Amino acid sequence: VTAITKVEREAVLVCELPSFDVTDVEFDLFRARESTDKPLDVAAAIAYRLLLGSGLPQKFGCSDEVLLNFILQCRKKYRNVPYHNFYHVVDVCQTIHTFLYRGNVYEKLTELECFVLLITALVHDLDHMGLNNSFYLKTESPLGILSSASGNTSVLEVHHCNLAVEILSDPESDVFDGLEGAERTLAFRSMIDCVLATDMAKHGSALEAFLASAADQSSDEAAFHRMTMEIILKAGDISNVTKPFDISRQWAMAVTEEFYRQGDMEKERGVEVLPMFDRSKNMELAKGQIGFIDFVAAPFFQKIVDACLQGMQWTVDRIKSNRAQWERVLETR
Ligand SMILES: COc1ccc(C2=NN(C3CCN(C(=O)CN4C(=O)CC(C)(C)CC4=O)CC3)C(=O)[C@@H]3CC=CC[C@H]23)cc1OC
Ligand SMILES: [Mg+2]
Ligand SMILES: [Zn+2]
Repeated sequence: VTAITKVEREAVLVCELPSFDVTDVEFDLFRARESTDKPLDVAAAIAYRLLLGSGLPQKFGCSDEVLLNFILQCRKKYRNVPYHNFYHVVDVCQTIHTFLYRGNVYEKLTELECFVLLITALVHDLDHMGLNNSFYLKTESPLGILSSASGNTSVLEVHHCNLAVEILSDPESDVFDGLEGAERTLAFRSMIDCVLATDMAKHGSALEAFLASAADQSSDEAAFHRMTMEIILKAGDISNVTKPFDISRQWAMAVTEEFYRQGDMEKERGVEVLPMFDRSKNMELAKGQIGFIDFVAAPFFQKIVDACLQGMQWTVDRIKSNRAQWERVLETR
């Protein structure tokens, strides 16, 4: 791979982010992007600052410089698609920082594990092309073939891991190079396990194992740490409905357009298109958010907060509040 030039670093370093608390639950990434031309440098600056303000890279021998390289190597592998772009992963990073520090989930993890989560956020969707795992299987594309031949149906997640492990194999972007022995091994293994658990086909399985582990006082401790890491990245990944309504709406618009584009390409190839991806059906934003809330998000956040993440209660509160707000949009459309 190429190296990261010194001008690119200064482009990020210069951004001062006035009037923005990056650690706050109500931080608005959309506002931050509209605040300037070159939102890709403001995005990266947000990640930079989050990782410094945690105190964590310094403790694991990661320099202010290779941190910035790592971010920019990540950024360059994100494509210009409507949802699964660089801004999604910065959002997941920032959101995870709030669960750890405002939600007190840091209490349940080592410092290394907190550092790994913040890093993993930034790699967890590398080289996403706006198409889901199903698309690669039904069209027998090379990645689908390659994943089917090695056993794993998690087509993209294996791919994102391969690219994470590739970015980290260059020493000038290796944020885990300051680690040795069991610590170094654990950074890689936990990063990879977390990215693989982002496959929503495995959603129910991962939730149910975390909850079983949290109910049991005699659970293996290392295993409960690992499941909690996985649950927190999953939580970040489905965190759009836990934000102030206007932010939550903007995320829903971006996702919807990405799904519609997949559906148009499925039509071109004669492959089957589920109704969620079908632009012509022209379903309302609101009904789809309420369905996501009821089937996926509300149960997930309610169950993990009750089982053991008590500090994350606001997520359940804001899901409820956003749901009633979408109900009001239907009732008055
Ligand atoms: C802002 O709103 C959204 C943000 C992200 C997503 C993603 N969706 N998914 C899958 C989640 C499971 N899924 C469902 O269709 C679940 N579901 C409903 O949504 C309502 C229903 C149709 C009535 C019944 C039902 O089963 C398929 C899509 C992903 O895998 C994406 C990538 C990773 C994580 C989440 C993200 C969806 C959003 O709004 C719908
Ligand atoms: Mg993903
Ligand atoms: Zn994601």
